[PDB]
Amino acid sequence: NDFHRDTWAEVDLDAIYDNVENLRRLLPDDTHIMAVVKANAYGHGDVQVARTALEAGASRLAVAFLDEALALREKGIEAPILVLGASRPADAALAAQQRIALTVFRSDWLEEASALYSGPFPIHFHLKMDTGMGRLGVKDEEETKRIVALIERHPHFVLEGLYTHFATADEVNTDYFSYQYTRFLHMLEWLPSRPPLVHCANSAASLRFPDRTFNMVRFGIAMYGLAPSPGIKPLLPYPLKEAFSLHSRLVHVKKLQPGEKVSFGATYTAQTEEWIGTIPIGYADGWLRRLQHFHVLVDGQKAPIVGRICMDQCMIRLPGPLPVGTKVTLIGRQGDEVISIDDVARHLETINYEVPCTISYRVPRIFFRHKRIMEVRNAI
Amino acid sequence: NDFHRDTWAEVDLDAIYDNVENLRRLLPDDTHIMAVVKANAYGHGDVQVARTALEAGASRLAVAFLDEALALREKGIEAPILVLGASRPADAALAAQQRIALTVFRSDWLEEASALYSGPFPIHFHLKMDTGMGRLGVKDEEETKRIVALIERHPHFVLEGLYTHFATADEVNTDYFSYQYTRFLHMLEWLPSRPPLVHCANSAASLRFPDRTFNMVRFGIAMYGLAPSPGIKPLLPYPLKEAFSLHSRLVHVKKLQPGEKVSFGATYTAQTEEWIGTIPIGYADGWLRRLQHFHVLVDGQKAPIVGRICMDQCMIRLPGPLPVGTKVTLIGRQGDEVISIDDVARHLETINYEVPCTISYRVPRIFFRHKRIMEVRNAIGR
Ligand SMILES: Cc1ncc(COP(=O)(O)O)c(CNc2conc2O)c1O
Ligand SMILES: Cc1ncc(COP(=O)(O)O)c(CNc2conc2O)c1O
Repeated sequence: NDFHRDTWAEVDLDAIYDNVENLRRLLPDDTHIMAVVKANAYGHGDVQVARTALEAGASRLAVAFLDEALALREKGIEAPILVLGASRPADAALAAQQRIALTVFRSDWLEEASALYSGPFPIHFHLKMDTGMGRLGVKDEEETKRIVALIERHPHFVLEGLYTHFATADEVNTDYFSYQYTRFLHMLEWLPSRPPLVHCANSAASLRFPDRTFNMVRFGIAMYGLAPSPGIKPLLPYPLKEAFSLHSRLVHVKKLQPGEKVSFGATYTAQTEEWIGTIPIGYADGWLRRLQHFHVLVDGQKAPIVGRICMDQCMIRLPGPLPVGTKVTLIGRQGDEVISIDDVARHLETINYEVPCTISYRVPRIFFRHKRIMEVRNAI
Repeated sequence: NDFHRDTWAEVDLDAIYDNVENLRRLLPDDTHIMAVVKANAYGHGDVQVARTALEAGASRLAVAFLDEALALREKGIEAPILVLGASRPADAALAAQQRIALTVFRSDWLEEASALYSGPFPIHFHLKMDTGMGRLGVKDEEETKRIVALIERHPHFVLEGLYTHFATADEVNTDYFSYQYTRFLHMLEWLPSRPPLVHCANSAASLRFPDRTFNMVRFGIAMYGLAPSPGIKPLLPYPLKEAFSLHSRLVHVKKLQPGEKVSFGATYTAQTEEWIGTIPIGYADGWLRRLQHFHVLVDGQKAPIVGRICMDQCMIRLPGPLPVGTKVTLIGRQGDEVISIDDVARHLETINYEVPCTISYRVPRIFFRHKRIMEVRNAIGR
């Protein structure tokens, strides 16, 4: 995959491999690892992250919705996949034909599905229980039993597992968390039989209490080397390795005279003669306008962004007359300077999770494995 | 093309067509229209909008960088395409064989290109002049004349046009706009001869001053039916037709008891008995966390978002019990209620341009033409 604009993201698969390996070491032998690769693996590349996680010790994969599971299958991934979110009862046959497990939490879903499907492939279901997140999941014992009854009755429906999700596993105070964990145990008792796969921990929960992860953990944010939250960082059992970095190059360089304005709205005025560099990245690439007033790295030095950020372009104040082609790092390291995704999330007034997901389809991803470029992916 | 999540965007190509067709009649008959379709047509679908615009009167297309132009050609587009942004002189040949025009703003670029290219396909260039935007473009007479001469010299280089871009055309006050217009006229005199295509007008400039557009306009934002700025809405010569809308469906419905928490951080807590719906759209789809105090349309009414927006979903307070599958409109109209891209932009404290561009690859685009679904585009579909 080649691309023709000097803007790209770099995904170090070694960082992903290591984050997964360290979790494997930490976790009891009986706890499996399910790599969470939804949203194109949090913007890092679904297949690339998936195959690497499987190498490091993960045996299963998780995605947000059916299409994401189908995209993995089409790309050659044959490992087990679980859709964490909702799906259509009408798509049960497709999921089954494609060996994709589905999350379920309503009895009417199963009834609708039973009327529309009768074989020949079995469908593996993971019952979602709401223990406090208030997102998806069954909440009454009567419903739980009805759902189980419908699955056991259908000759092609299988209850592979059951789970819940924690809403505050990344907060120092563990009051609500403990509440959710306790409620989960009580609800499990509603099941006539304990499914082979019981899981509940995400990155925060698994890393903090690896001994209360039952038989499978759903490793997400930490696999990409990003902390679940600022407050949990000083609690992480091992150093996370950031895998995502973002770069570009100066495509234009010019010296402005005092009084000259830059970008839309002419919001910036050069107070003194200075050199301005233009880079080929804008908000259509996920470098949102809110990043105005932020600093990028060039020649190992911080260079503030000047004026408003454009759809495809960006202007910065250079320390001096630098040549076109000079490497600009928006996320990553240059010399003794470093910009993390947390720094970017901070300025964007959001959390690390959102940043890589927002770097759009337009930005090619270059993959590094064993310190060598292994593959390049340009969505267009 | 199919998709398997109840979340999608609809692009009304009839609206696209009408916005461009109206511009066709507003402008002088000899003025060409270049449809700007960079960023996958501002998130509406590059080839679908490009093809539609050409039917409506547009004769040329514009993109941000080379990859977007090659994409259009791969998709069957044959009309002229100009790359507005920078490019690698090493890629000159490829662009030439693909009949893609390139923007140029410095002589050393031509030096490098000339050293690596010697035919057979001609490369058409559009010289960029910076008239106050401070992005790209030459700024002195010397450099200008040098670019022209280097183009003249090379047997396969051709100066097709010259242009500039306005930084404040969508502002009521026209002081800076006037300065830029006047500077552009001054800079045009630096050229030994006028290239066939002189241009400067974007949506705002073209719509407000159609008789000040030279021989070609670059129609962007208004083609999608979006006002260049809320400020000039009353100055619009003709009503724009909003092309983009975003929808979803409830995938779960439940009645919470007072005291129960919702979403990450246990941020929200129900005070009394209420109904909560869950929809399959989150920030990985472009529905940013920043929208947590915003709302959506359901059952023909405004339904506030509750708690924090997750990566793939969010919760909303329902007016009461509703069936799973009930349609939810994030951007569009339901009965006598409506949420526009401008509404989303205002809440997010950003401009309308950014909103559709942010609705990610993950969201399928359903295309309508002549009031019927024409095609579906699912970026991750089989
Ligand atoms: C059901 C489920 N399990 C595990 C994970 C992994 O969580 P982690 O990246 O903190 O390790 C997620 C993603 N959780 C989400 C984070 O933001 N929105 C989400 O849905 C999830 O939805
Ligand atoms: C050179 C050029 N011409 C024409 C247009 C169309 O502008 P319009 O959508 O206001 O009609 C743009 C896009 N203008 C941009 C808007 O944000 N960043 C941009 O580069 C552009 O960059």
